[PDB]
Amino acid sequence: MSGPRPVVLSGPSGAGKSTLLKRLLQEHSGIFGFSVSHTTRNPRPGEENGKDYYFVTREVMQRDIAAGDFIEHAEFSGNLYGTSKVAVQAVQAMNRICVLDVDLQGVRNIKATDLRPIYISVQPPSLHVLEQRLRQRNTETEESLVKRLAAAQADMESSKEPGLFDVVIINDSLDQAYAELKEALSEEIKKAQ
Ligand SMILES: Nc1nc2c(ncn2[C@@H]2O[C@H](COP(=O)(O)O)[C@@H](O)[C@H]2O)c(=O)[nH]1
Ligand SMILES: [K+]
Repeated sequence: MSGPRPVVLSGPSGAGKSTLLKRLLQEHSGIFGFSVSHTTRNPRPGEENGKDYYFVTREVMQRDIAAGDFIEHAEFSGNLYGTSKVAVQAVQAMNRICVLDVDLQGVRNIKATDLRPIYISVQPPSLHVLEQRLRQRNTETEESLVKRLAAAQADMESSKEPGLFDVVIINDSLDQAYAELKEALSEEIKKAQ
């Protein structure tokens, strides 16, 4: 619909997509806006309601799902996540480029919509490096960690699927990965300016 072409980032959680989006929204806040997803998982230290996520209960999400409030939703490692219609509309109303981060299920969901995004996957240099990065903040139970590593492996395997992602970025250095994110969006950034 109306507004510039949206941007969908995916890849394993913890491998860089969220940090890179945060950096992009700091540097180019006049050009981009972030879609604030709903989730039923608990907040981590430093996360902010209405900025990182809308943190709601399952009961509340289910009411909103039943009302048709969501573009897409997914179950991931025991919790529910989703992109509300209003989250994307808020950015489009600002005439900004909407940026989203979602899992592989979300990528497939959005492929079936009319949003016509560019799709960028952000990969860790290895599963081993991802696991080390995750165990630093150590926000997950062991059961969740197991589900998350399984999902990360599936994600990496699918990143090379023909036609799925427009660009696949390997995040060995955040400065380098961030340059490559802007590279993929350079025409859109120039036009917005
Ligand atoms: N499909 C979908 N996935 C989401 C959404 N919001 C977050 N996720 C994904 O859920 C996974 C877990 O996120 P985390 O719990 O680590 O913040 C990540 O891949 C993240 O991008 C959403 O609105 N829809
Ligand atoms: K999100």
